[PDB]
Amino acid sequence: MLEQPYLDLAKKVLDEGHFKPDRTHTGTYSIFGHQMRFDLSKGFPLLTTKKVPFGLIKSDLLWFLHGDTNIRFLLQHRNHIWDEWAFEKWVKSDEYHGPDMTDFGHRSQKAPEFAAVYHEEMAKFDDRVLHDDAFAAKYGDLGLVYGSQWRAWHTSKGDTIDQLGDVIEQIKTHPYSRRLIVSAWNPEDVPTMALPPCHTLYQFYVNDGKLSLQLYQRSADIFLGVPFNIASYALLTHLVAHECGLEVGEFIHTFGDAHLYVNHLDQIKEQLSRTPRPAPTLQLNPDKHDIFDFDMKDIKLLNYDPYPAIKAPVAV
Amino acid sequence: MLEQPYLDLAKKVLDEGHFKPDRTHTGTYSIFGHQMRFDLSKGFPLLTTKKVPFGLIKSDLLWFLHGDTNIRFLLQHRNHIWDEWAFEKWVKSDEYHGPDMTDFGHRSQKAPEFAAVYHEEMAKFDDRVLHDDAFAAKYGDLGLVYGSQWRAWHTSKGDTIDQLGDVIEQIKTHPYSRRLIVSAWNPEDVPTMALPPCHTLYQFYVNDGKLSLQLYQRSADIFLGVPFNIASYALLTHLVAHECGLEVGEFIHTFGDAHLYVNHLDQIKEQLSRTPRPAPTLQLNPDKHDIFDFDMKDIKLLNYDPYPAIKAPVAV
Ligand SMILES: O=c1ccn([C@H]2C[C@H](O)[C@@H](COP(=O)(O)O)O2)c(=O)[nH]1
Ligand SMILES: O=c1ccn([C@H]2C[C@H](O)[C@@H](COP(=O)(O)O)O2)c(=O)[nH]1
Repeated sequence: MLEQPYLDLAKKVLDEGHFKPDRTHTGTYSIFGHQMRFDLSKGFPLLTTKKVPFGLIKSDLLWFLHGDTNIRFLLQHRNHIWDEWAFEKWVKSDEYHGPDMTDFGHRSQKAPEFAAVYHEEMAKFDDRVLHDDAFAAKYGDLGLVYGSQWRAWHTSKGDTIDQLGDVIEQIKTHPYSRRLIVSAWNPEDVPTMALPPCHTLYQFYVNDGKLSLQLYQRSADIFLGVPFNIASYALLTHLVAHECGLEVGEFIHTFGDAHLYVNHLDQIKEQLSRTPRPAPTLQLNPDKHDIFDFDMKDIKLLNYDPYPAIKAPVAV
Repeated sequence: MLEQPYLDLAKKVLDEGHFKPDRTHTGTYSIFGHQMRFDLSKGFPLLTTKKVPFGLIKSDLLWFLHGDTNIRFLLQHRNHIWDEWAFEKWVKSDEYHGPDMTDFGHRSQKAPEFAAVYHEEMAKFDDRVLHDDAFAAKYGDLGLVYGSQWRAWHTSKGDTIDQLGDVIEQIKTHPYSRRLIVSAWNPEDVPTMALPPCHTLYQFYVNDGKLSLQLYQRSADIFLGVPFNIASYALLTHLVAHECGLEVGEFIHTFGDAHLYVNHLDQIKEQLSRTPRPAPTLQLNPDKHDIFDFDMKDIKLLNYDPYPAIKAPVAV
């Protein structure tokens, strides 16, 4: 069924993860080196065994495809994956005139009063952001995130390159290139960096009329992180093909450190008792074409029937 | 036996390679997406079924480890993998005052007189290079190759970063980082580039006392190219560990386009009738330690017993 390589990747960490400690002094059961693949013409690998919400992956990926490094598009779009790292800057910079909040994040889902106050100090931030444009401009621009990694690779000769888009022209004009790669690792910057990016690299390959893509993820959270990343790069692979008049083929997902967090071995075991239901389909509306012009109405999903959702402490 | 994942990767392309055309209008039987691994503590995966020469991998890798972009070290070292791309520049630039040579490469192993003349026009180049230092400086410096990709990532703020070395300090000081990655893809430059590099990215990971490394190769030649690349990154993995007082673990080799060239399906079939003999061992001399200080005497191999060598037309 399309998501069996996933439960199968979860199994195996449990069963041969050696403990790795990590940045956030929680635990990881870990493996290194895993590649798995999904045939995107049999369905769409949004998991059926654990609800994952696709409106959230859609606003999210699309932000990247527009060049955008600003959370306004996101809040407008009811999205907040990204919320907390702009907040982070705010809550320091001279204007944070208010209260506790510095740290939030932990003292939040393990205490004190921080649950409430803080969620409000965030919201207020988010409401100033969604209108006070001078603010939005200086505290909601995350600067270096996938959208400008992909479309404005700051050169060394004062300019911006549009890797992804550049790459999409090589697909049209010579689709058999062994080198369609978009990178999102900049060695100048990962020192000064907040989360240096996961999906380090990707490559497309066309053959027999089908596009395929391979992702390399330097670090992966089997419970919380991977459910959603498999869907960002499958949607990207559907997206790039419908623009080049290409028929879809498969997504391959490689992983350096793949790991399960210690506070997740119960919750994982819960989905593991489940049975895959048939995977949904996608419909990507035919008329429109500059992929940079897709907008959330243009990507619709059919027949998604998942098992109810599971909860996790974020561990970090 | 240690190299069975290799014959096994060769098999499978033959048997499910769909034809891909390529830059050099020869053919490829191709697959996309393959990951394979080698446990570096059972032996050293220098193939036993096809002689591969390790003095050539040694001078070669070591050049990279010194920062070096100059062929002098190589010619001194009897190496010439690299020869022909500096030649390439020579044979144009105003001073090429002499003859035919422009193209060489094809009219060479398929005609005319080009076999001889040209091999001499190369040598002469190589003898001017190995003494006339002003020349060596301007026609034997390849500029952007692994040695400066890894140790002088030209920043955008006029300077040089030493990725590899930088990364080797994070191994000592926090060996459990999910992010020890050295990249060798620069989006500014792959436009203006000769062979944009293959081994796009690599990552280390230590755990239980062992270092491991994963390579991502955007493009791979199963007959001619991979035999030697598996040995560059295994030697690197032995090299980085003996410097951090680390015990070795395994090498993983991922591949975007893995392919077999059409002029290679006989020669491949030849090794395929063979049987692996026990894989050799390495000895990396104990006293010395700045890995940047290893020199070819310091890395010795034990008991290498291979099947005689096989010939290939280079196809490109
Ligand atoms: O898109 C994402 C973002 C983060 N993570 C996970 C990976 C690690 O578990 C953690 C990042 O920690 P480092 O890998 O940066 O050390 O968050 C993912 O799985 N996918
Ligand atoms: O270290 C190397 C260098 C080159 N190649 C092969 C890969 C391709 O067959 C060809 C390069 O062609 P492109 O991938 O650049 O198109 O040479 C390798 O296998 N390993």
